[PDB]
Amino acid sequence: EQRAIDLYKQLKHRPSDHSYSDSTEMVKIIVHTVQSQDRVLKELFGHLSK
Amino acid sequence: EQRAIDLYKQLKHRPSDHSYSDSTEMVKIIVHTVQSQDRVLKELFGHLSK
Ligand SMILES: O=S(=O)(O)O[C@@H]1[C@@H](O)[C@H](OS(=O)(=O)O)[C@@H](CO[C@H]2O[C@H](CO[C@H]3O[C@H](CO)[C@@H](O)[C@H](OS(=O)(=O)O)[C@H]3OS(=O)(=O)O)[C@@H](O)[C@H](O)[C@H]2O)O[C@@H]1O
Ligand SMILES: O=S(=O)(O)O[C@@H]1[C@@H](O)[C@H](OS(=O)(=O)O)[C@@H](CO[C@H]2O[C@H](CO[C@H]3O[C@H](CO)[C@@H](O)[C@H](OS(=O)(=O)O)[C@H]3OS(=O)(=O)O)[C@@H](O)[C@H](O)[C@H]2O)O[C@@H]1O
Repeated sequence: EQRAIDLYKQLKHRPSDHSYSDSTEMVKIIVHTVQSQDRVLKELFGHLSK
Repeated sequence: EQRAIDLYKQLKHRPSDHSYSDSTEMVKIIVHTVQSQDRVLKELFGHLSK
């Protein structure tokens, strides 16, 4: 979470804007959160089944 | 050549734009290429005359 925040932070506070073209970096935080989600997600249900 | 490329590269990929005012740096690569050109240019013709 904090990661994504840092990116959105470096999106406005970055040396000016209205021209910055990029987005590949965000992909990082994006993919990771997904993997982590589904992992502990169904995992939580497991420790709940008991 | 690679030099100039690096400058044009730091012209778009640089931290945003739509205001960045500068051009003195490019002068560098510009002048150098000219000198080198005319030097080996007529130089090539010399090694060709033979
Ligand atoms: O430096 S780059 O940006 O070019 O590449 C990054 C890597 O350097 C970085 O590895 S490291 O330097 O942190 O050691 C990784 C990891 O970043 C964080 O996010 C991953 C997310 O990984 C999830 O998805 C991958 C898919 O291949 C799985 O292999 C992970 O499983 S495992 O390896 O953790 O067992 C999976 O993790 S998850 O199940 O918890 O979601 C985290 O795993 C890392 O711990 C984080 O540091 O990011 C770029 O690739
Ligand atoms: O010494 S500092 O770091 O403080 O400042 C450097 C300057 O001294 C340097 O100027 S200079 O010493 O090279 O003349 C500049 C520019 O260097 C870059 O270009 C040279 C190649 O020089 C070419 O352009 C100069 C321009 O005056 C010509 O005089 C050269 O022709 S000649 O005098 O050799 O006959 C010309 O050489 S060339 O025909 O072979 O192209 C490169 O060697 C450097 O690597 C470049 O940085 O850089 C600092 O400001």
